[PDB]
Amino acid sequence: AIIKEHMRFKVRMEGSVNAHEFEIEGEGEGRPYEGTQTAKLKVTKGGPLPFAWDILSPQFSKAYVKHPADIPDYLKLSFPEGFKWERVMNFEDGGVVTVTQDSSLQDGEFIYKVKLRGTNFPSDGPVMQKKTMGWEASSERMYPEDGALKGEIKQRLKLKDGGHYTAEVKTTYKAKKPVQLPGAYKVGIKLDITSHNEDYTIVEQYERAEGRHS
Repeated sequence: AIIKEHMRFKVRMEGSVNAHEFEIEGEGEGRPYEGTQTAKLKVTKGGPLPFAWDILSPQFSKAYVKHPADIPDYLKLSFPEGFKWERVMNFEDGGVVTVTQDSSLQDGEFIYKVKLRGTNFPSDGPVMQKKTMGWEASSERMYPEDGALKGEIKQRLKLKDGGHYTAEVKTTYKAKKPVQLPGAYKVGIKLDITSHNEDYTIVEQYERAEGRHS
């Protein structure tokens, strides 16, 4: 009842990647029970970014995951208070992205606050050279542990000139109040940049996500 079949969100990210500082603000919408959403993001400080948007895109929304009714939808249940998440992405060439996020339901919309630090991306690698071309579909393996929900992904980025570039990703998602944790399951996810201006200072993205038994 709290979360409707259509919901909007607002997001702000403060970040740095290889010490380049920036800020992004955006607005999103979607169908939380159907697992679909879009957002429009704007670089408000530090633009144009001297690195691939694709490392930022997975940081812009776990209320919008379709769940069968027999898999507790822990992150939906956490509202209106919401939940926090912390993520590390370890890329194959030594690049690292660490992310901290707070999610809540305020004034009838989800509110997302994100802090991101990317480090040790090779200056001539595909991230800093903007040679990426979007994420392949992911399977995030979920399981509860120590009163939180953990997810693991072998996440694969397509490169413009061919081939993939991979990160090992671990995330912990923790509700701000004790609500029912699920058992082990998997979430199939596909994220796409659907529109962008030439320098990626304005970007729209779409994501579909659906949980299923292992």
